Amino acid sequence: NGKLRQWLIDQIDSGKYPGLVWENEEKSIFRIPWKHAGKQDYNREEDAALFKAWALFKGKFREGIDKPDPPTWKTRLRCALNKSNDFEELVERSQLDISDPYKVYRIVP
Amino acid sequence: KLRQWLIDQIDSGKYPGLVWENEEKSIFRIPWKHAGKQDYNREEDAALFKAWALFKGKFREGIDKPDPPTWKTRLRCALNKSNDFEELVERSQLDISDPYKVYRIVPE
DNA sequence: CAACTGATACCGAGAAACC
DNA sequence: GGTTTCTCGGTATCAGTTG
Repeated sequence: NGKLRQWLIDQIDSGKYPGLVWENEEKSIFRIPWKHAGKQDYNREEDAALFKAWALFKGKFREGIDKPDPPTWKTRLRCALNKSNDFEELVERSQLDISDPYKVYRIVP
Repeated sequence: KLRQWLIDQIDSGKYPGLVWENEEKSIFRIPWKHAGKQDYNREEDAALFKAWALFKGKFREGIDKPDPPTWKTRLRCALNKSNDFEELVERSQLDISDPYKVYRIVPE
């Protein structure tokens, strides 16, 4: 019934979203971009693409029918990451105060 | 069946918001509020979930710890899973203060 | 006031569980 | 064979903070 682990793994492996990059060869720690939507370094298309992808994969957002709202997509992906036991962030490696802000996550068996 | 239990609950008039929509006593409203933290009293009908927990013995008053959330869970699942109740989803009102959803009892 | 956030409440859909 | 309750994997809100 789980659909987040495989989806995220395929998303990183696709190499489609810049920033979504494996940090080791063992496929168990990965970086995920995390930029504020209000800042000037923010690009609506690139930085909000993964959250929108998760939103429309699970069928929450339907392009053309629903009014878009990237903040809620970000919150969906965030809450799914905190809640699911398959991912846990390494908060010491997650630098959220640089020109690029990212988050480091680690996968369990 | 919870059909007769809930019919008696609406008929009792004890629960605010638990009221029939018609004279035939077939369609009714049930309040549906989101709780706070320990704030389960904003829910106009938390006593209904308490009463369901007491009826099936899922909570012994003074012997078990109160858990309003799973009481509400139990009530909602038993409602939408029962063939005796159909939701009038085109009538339910979750977007308003004093929020409620409308159900219809079916004879069989 | 947008955007964001951890913690808690919530939800549907089976899978037991019970009568 | 027929009515509820238990699990699970996420989702949405509570009650705020950040910028």
